Amino acid sequence: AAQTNAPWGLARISSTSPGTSTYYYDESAGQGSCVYVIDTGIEASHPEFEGRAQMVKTYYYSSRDGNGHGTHCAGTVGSRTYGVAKKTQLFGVKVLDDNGSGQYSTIIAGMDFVASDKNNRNCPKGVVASLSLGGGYSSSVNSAAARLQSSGVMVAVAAGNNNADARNYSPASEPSVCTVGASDRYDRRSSFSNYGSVLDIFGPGTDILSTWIGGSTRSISGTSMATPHVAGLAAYLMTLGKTTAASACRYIADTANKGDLSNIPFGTVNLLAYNNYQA
Ligand SMILES: [Ca+2]
Ligand SMILES: [Ca+2]
Repeated sequence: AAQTNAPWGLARISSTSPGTSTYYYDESAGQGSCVYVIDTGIEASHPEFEGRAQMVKTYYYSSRDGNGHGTHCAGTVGSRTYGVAKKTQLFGVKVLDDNGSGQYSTIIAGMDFVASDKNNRNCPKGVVASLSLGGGYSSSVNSAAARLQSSGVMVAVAAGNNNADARNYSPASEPSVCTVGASDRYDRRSSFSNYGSVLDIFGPGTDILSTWIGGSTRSISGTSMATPHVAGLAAYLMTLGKTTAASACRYIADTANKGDLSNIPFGTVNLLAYNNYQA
């Protein structure tokens, strides 16, 4: 399949080179996989989700995404137009309030929730969780992310937007999950992207167009935008049977475009998520 005039990030994950415009992907498109978007919620009614999104848990008064961030991330995972894995099932877990903030205890609880809830869902091709969030280092947040991964969920987390080593942020610094840096359309590390030895992979994160609340769309930037590209890619690859939740991060790294990025500090991987699609 080919989506013409796709958002640059989708084009980039299906090309060995920057600057293309078509997103090439196998039509299976993540069908049969599930992605939990642990964030400010998902506006599931957005037409771009085609009924494939639903809220499954909120830690606040409402499950509505009153912010937009979670809806944006969800759209990069799995919306029709903006999504990597266009046929995946999306499940929203609202751990962040409508200002985009959440206490660590709530974020942990939301991770534990996913680890259990997945057992109640039909996800024959496997389960991914996308965590476009983080704060300062917390062993308890890291341990929650590790548990979620151990439970059989492909966990992708944002590296953070501090232009610093991700070792000082969580859950970015948890080794066992897939920690995602951000790049821009010119294959530079995004100016805000964290870096460091704990990064596993980069994905497109600067000026990413996706869904927004009120049935709208907008372009925003962050490691939060790179993370759902990787989460979506994992779902896509899992549907194709090329990898499993436990191994998807390493598979993505092994099959990534290598050395294409600039302003990568020594010691940080130079790997950009790539679907290796061949018609
Ligand atoms: Ca290249
Ligand atoms: Ca890792």
